[PDB]
Amino acid sequence: SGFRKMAFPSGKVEGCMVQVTCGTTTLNGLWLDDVVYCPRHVICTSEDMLNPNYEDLLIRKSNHNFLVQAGNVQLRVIGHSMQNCVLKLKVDTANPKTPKYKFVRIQPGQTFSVLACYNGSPSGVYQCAMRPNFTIKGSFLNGSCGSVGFNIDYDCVSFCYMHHMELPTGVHAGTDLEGNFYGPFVDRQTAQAAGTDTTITVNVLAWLYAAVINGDRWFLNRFTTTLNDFNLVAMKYNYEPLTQDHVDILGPLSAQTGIAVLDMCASLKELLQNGMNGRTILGSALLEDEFTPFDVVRQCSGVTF
Amino acid sequence: SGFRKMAFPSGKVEGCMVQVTCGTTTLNGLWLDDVVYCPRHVICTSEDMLNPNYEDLLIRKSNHNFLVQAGNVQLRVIGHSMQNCVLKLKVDTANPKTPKYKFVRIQPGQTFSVLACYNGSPSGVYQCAMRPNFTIKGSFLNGSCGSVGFNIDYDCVSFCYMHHMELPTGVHAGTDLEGNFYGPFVDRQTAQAAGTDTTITVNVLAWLYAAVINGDRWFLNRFTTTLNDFNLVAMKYNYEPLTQDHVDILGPLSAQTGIAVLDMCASLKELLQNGMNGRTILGSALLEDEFTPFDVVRQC
Ligand SMILES: CN1CC[C@@H](C(=O)Nc2cncc3ccccc23)c2cc(Cl)ccc21
Ligand SMILES: [Cl-]
Repeated sequence: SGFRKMAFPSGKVEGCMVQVTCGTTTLNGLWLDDVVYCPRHVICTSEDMLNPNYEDLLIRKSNHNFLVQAGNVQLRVIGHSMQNCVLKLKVDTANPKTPKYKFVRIQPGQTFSVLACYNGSPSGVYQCAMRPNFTIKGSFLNGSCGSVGFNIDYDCVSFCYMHHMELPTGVHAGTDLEGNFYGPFVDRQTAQAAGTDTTITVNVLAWLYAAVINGDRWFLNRFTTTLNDFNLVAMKYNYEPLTQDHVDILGPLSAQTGIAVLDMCASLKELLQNGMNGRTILGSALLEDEFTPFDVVRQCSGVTF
Repeated sequence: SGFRKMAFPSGKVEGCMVQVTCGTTTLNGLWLDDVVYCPRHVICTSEDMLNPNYEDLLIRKSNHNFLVQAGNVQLRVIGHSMQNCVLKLKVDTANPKTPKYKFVRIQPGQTFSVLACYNGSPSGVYQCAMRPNFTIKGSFLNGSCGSVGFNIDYDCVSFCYMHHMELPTGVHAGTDLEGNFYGPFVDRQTAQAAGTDTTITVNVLAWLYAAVINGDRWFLNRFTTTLNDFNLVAMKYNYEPLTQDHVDILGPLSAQTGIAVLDMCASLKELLQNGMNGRTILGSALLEDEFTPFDVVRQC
């Protein structure tokens, strides 16, 4: 029993974290095989970050300008190239701790674990979701740029995020491992604002199934709804539309608990129009939207890595 | 900026997780140097779960009765001893991934990361607090016994918990790494109930200071209170008494935010009386009590 946020074990990723220093800027890099990946803004100064020409700044750099440190060992950079907003530093040594890995771009609503680092040293691990507005509600201080988000699939690490910046509202923005930003963001000091966020509906439904599996049933009701009537209500409360794919994905949880997806939707609809009435679900007074249907199944069944 | 419930990186602990099998029971063990630690109830049969005599069951066991598996490699048990509720299996190979470590017993209110394992394989990492009633609100299934709780404060792993059992209310009970249970619990299937839980007051105050550091000030008020008047109110809401030690511990946060501890205590009294009124603090509609003052300073 019990339901907790829970991140993937971070060991496979910790063996990849290195410190990347260029001039006065020090941030984190991901060392996989003979390449170190990090945000390209490491090559920037204060004048540069206002309006940067990364191709021009990078062409003026030499390999010895990048100081890469793996533990107490300095790696030597033998090449440098840029792919979108990520900088690739070729090193002479392949990381002996390189796990089986893949670079994957995730969709809003999908979850991943963040290994927060400072000076190439992992300090914490937390689970979060790619918000529908493409920000993440992370926890990051200065020097955490280059910290990565990942998932584990069997013995394979899927790297899906690298931290680049913090928006004025305290939310975070970053890229996949190919340097492509999640969201309408750019890697420079300029006026940027995250769009109005929405609730990840399929994730709330998955978390309601997790609550039923844990014995919390007070919110269940006799009612069912059409997908169209539910979505008309969902749109109204700033909730993401629920697609037929989401309904299909909730299938195993629906089969396990005996509560059809549209029946759980009718519980969610009443919960939105009426509230919790001083009650809690899994110790929470708010509907949790950072557990996907796969996360709920994995945790309420014990899949290991 | 931002505030998250955050576990320590689990890598140093993952390299220590092994599978321990005795008869039909299979659970997790912690392999440090040439010793594998695990709950002593791994030696228990169906007949010996209500009133097991562990000294008697252990004396009937031999080293070849314990099957230890580290990855796909079977370790050879060359000795067995019991320390309180923990079983120590001496092995013929020292763990090459053994980190710098210590065994520490924690106090209620203290937080730690849990590496949940099944069959010696880590499946997830999460954050816990030792509840005032000495239980933990974990997320554990059958097979998770021997999963450990730890803190990694600079380089060294402090092992503070080993999972042993689930109580009828879905909460969890376990021991430190010397086999001493946290709480009035025994490793028997006898009728056991956790005491009524209470909110860890000092941790709620630390989390209110974290919210002020992050710019959330709506709950602040112009009131202060005496420690005694605060404790009289807080206890009516099943909150733990706040001692002078707790007030002293909140000192750096008080100095950083400019809000005296007794002033923040008055904001806490107001919150308990009014509720949140549809507002949230750090994205939460409830008062969070699983961030200690040390956690808040570290994360901020
Ligand atoms: C009654 N019983 C069963 C096996 C084991 C037990 O509770 N272990 C389990 C661990 N973590 C979550 C669980 C979730 C569902 C079931 C078991 C769980 C145990 C251990 C002791 Cl020391 C005494 C009794 C006892
Ligand atoms: Cl949690």
